[PDB]
Amino acid sequence: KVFGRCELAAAMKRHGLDNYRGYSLGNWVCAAKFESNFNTQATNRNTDGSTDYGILQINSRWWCNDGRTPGSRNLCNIPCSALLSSDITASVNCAKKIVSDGNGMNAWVAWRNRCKGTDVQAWIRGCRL
Ligand SMILES: CC(=O)N[C@@H]1[C@@H](O)[C@H](O[C@@H]2O[C@H](CO)[C@@H](O[C@@H]3O[C@H](CO)[C@@H](O)[C@H](O)[C@H]3NC(C)=O)[C@H](O)[C@H]2NC(C)=O)[C@@H](CO)O[C@H]1O
Ligand SMILES: [Cl-]
Ligand SMILES: [Cl-]
Ligand code: NA
Repeated sequence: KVFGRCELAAAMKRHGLDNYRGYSLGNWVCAAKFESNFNTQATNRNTDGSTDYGILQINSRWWCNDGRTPGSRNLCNIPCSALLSSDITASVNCAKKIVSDGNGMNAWVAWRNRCKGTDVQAWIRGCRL
């Protein structure tokens, strides 16, 4: 599924991400836009042989199991394919664990390079929340 901007904002808010660990909803929408263009089916391969999955591009070296990343961890205890569903619950629940792991949202490279320090509130402008 390819989400609309306000549709995704409302879904993330319903799942408890607004101000989770101090990160306003606009941060999460901005990260999703530049990680996946709001597409739950997005995948991308990393140089080390791991793969990033879903709307928040969660990496298989650490967070999920895809059966082809030798010597990787599965810290969210889920198949990576679960992160590609039209239902974002699995991606959101894993993201909560990632952002609590010490480095905050700096775990998302596109957030650090394209959202951090910008007016992220503009990503939820006009939405009924
Ligand atoms: C969205 C996504 O998948 N992002 C990936 C990043 O998570 C990943 O960065 C590495 O993440 C691990 C796990 O969070 C980091 O290890 C943690 O580091 C903190 C302090 O730095 C420490 O307190 C934790 O105990 C430790 N956890 C474990 C299990 O060891 C690791 O430092 C991150 N590395 C870097 C360079 O940021 C990166 C790199 O694999 O990929 C993203 O796609
Ligand atoms: Cl915001
Ligand atoms: Cl933080
Ligand atoms: Na893994």
